[PDB]
Amino acid sequence: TVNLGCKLDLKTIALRARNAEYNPKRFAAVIMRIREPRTTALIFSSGKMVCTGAKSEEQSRLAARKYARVVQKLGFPAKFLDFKIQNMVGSCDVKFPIRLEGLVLTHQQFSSYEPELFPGLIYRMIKPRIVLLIFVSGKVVLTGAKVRAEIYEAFENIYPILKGFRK
DNA sequence: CACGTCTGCTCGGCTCGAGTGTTCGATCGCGACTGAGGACGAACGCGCCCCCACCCCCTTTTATAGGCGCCCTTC
Repeated sequence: TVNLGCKLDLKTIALRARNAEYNPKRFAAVIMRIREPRTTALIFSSGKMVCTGAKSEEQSRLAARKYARVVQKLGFPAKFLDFKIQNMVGSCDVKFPIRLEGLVLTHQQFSSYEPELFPGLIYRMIKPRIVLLIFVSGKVVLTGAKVRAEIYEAFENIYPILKGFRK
């Protein structure tokens, strides 16, 4: 997220902008999307904006600055204030099938495998407090992170266990 | 002025109305044994409306995947 520091007129924005859309009857924020690092932003009337989609923190800082740029170019007193990363998402694969019934058995306290509902196992780490999604093919997705190290650490913890249930 | 007669006032007798109290239909309240031989559950219960306080839901991005609805195509 980032705060622009001033109030704006989203309808004018919607009118001016070329890569945006606005619908008060649907949602309050105006939606913008740029090809740079290919991203999307949520701009509030309050002066707050949210930026998602970047594949690195520098490019997200880059994209947000680019958004602040087009807002300036509209004639508005944009300010790059209070920039902060709120979440990071990662994934990887291990290339082998795995034992999930066992994993949920041996980690009952954390796991919440629901094969009926969502196909993969939901694992809630409490180290760098991270949420993982593990699938039978071996693919793994991670979220809840604030820095890359938490992903490597959370994965560094889970990888031996997973190899240990290899089929 | 004196005596007799007519008219008006007072004492007494009578009528009427209010007051006090009896009779009688009507309503209401209370009581009615012994013991067999057990047999196990049934559920809620002015409601609605206003105020208000707090927490949920809508959107977007992405890899990941079993599930599934729509529709095009073929039999």
